[PDB]
Amino acid sequence: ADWPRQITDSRGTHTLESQPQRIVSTSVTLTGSLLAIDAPVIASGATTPNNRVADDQGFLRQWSKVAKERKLQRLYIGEPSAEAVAAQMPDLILISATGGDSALALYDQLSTIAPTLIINYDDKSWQSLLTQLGEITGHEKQAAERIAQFDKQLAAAKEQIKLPPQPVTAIVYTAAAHSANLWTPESAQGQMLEQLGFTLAKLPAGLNASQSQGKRHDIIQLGGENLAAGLNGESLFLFAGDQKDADAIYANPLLAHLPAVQNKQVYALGTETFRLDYYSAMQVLDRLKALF
Repeated sequence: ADWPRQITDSRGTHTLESQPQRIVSTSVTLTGSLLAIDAPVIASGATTPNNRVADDQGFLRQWSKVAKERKLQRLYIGEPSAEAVAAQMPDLILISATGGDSALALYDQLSTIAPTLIINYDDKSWQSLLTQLGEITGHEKQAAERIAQFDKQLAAAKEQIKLPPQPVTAIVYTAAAHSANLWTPESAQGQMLEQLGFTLAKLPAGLNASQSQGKRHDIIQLGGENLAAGLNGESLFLFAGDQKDADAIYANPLLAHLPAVQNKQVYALGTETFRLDYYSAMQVLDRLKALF
């Protein structure tokens, strides 16, 4: 049997009583890395899930886990519920540092249900994040194998394509859902792109509080008409939205006068590429390889 192990966390000092059989999280990146390192999660963050319900997508440990409770599908930030969590009788629960869903108001509710763990949202790319998962016993060697092959693929891929001289950035702006997020070098998405062969810029620290007048060091979320003169617009990447979405977005009269659009310096990360994780990279890499 396996005994308790000290696991590093965002808090300051967290430990594990025993290898948790059930894991609950809302991180898209974590959900992927979990599958890659063989360790599916009962609940994950996403949008209108359907691929998971699909046939044995390769993981047969999801049919039982989900069927064990209430075939609970993937969740999505903005669906807090103590009763719903309890019904899933989970063992390990991950809570985001900050967001729409309060952590303190759930910490007690979650702690009682099961060991409550505090982890920042998007604070470790598939690189460090994957290594953290490997920390598990009998997972290092296997991890190195997967990482080695993955690293090799990226290596050659990096020496196969080269982006023209100039800084690039990635941001998501959608009115439909009425929300937008700006990526950065610190963000997992920025780090991943950097690995592929892209340069990520750091938004100004002055406009940071241009919109969000609180605390969001983890990520920079803006929207004020201060982004026009903020982001140079040398190469803006978009999430689930191909040249089609960008073709329409160019409607924004205020942001229409964006030089990037005029020079058509806008690109997309793919449509179904809504979810961002270790797997998303492979999909993203394929898009880049086909993009050029």
